Amino acid sequence: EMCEIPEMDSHLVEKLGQHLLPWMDRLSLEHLNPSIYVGLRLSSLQAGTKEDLYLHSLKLGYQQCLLGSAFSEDDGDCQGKPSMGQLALYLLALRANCEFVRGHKGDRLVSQLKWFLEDEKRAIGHDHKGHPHTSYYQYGLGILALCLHQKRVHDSVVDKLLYAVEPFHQGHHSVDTAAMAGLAFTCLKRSNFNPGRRQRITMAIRTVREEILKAQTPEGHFGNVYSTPLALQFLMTSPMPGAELGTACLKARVALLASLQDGAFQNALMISQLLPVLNHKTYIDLIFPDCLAPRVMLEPAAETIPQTQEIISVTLQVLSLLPPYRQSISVLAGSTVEDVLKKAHELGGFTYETQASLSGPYLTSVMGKAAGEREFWQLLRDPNTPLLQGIADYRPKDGETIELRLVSW
Ligand code: B12
Repeated sequence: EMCEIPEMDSHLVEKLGQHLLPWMDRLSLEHLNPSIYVGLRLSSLQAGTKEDLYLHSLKLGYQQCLLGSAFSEDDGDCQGKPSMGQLALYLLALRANCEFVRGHKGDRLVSQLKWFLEDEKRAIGHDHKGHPHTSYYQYGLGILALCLHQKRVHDSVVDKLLYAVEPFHQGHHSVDTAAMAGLAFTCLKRSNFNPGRRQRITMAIRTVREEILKAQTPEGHFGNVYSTPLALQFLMTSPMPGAELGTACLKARVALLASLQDGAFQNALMISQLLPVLNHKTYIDLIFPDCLAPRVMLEPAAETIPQTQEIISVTLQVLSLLPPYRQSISVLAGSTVEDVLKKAHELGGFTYETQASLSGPYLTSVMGKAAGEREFWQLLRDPNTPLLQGIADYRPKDGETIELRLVSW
């Protein structure tokens, strides 16, 4: 149809699936990723028996931790617990296996996620002035999740998502939050969930595609390379032709195909967001999913690029702190930013804290300064160009400088 990408080189898709393959074995609570599972099921690729065991661990961990305690066993956080944002994605994972939340534990989880959105609605406080504690992205994903499990939220919850769509938004992220918000609305619209806002919701969806389609860079991308998959995902639901989508969507293909054969898609989460798209599938396909639709097996990557020894110098610097820190760390070539961070800690006076996430290690504290409220520890490559990847996916080159900067958004 109108916003459609033709199929790609069968082995390029297979290449991406092979990146996911080593994750199907890290069933650790701090490595289980519902987005990966959803990724596979909606792709043209299929792991194998590993899948079912992965889903089982998801069901185990996510329920064992989010439900199962009365007066608490006198501990701080004895699992860490999945975030409510993470719970939302787990719900899509269930859908990926053609399942609805079953039993009391189902009722409990649904109830929990409805509460999260309710707190995030208080956090905003009416239709002006105030941010969610998480982000409008998880807010949109919360609404979408429950909508896929045939659970409705009150109009006052949808209201806040409706409002964020109009203005707001600066810097690449906008395009993802728009796409997510956009998808949520599609869902609601396709089942008439908030009738009192039916006409209102349709307008918003129309608002979203303008915002997104407007943000198409001359390369062909939507916002950036990593905002493109989720953008396309949303745009593959909009049924209004003319011409607009046709060429713009087909342009994105070129921009994507280029980046793809460049190795831009290293991150497991990002592969799992593109794979459905690559298979003409969206998260909206999780309303009526096809569990019998066949997918080709994935052989183990088996061979692993051995690379080559070449010791390189990378300058790590932290301004935005007490005495500014800067030290030329020496690592093996192909090392990740996290390796540079790691060597610095053991080398001298440097520390850092991370958190796990569906996206990988998230940098939270540097040199003993934990990021506050609407601030975060930005990653940058000198001069002043923010990184498109995290500490665990960016592999700096010789003589490069990395800045860890505490900005506020
Ligand atoms: C929310 C968000 C943020 C927020 C998070 C704070 C908040 N609001 O609570 C802010 C604005 C701070 C942010 C910053 C960054 N982000 Co961000 N972010 C997102 C967004 C919109 C949604 C993620 C989300 O909420 N997921 C839902 C829940 C279920 O997932 P989760 O794993 O539990 O969510 C946590 C992590 O995703 C983490 N997080 C957010 N961004 C990133 C990026 C990386 C690399 C990692 C490891 C973690 C991480 O924030 C969430 C917890 O609050 C996505 C869009 C997308 N398409 O995924 C981009 C996205 C994940 N971010 C991205 C990037 C590049 C970054 C930064 C590295 C930017 C930078 N140059 O410094 C930083 C991370 C800083 C760090 N210390 O590592 C990319 C990752 C691309 C890739 N190939 O890995 C994405 C896809 C956006 C994009 N299109 O470029 N981000």
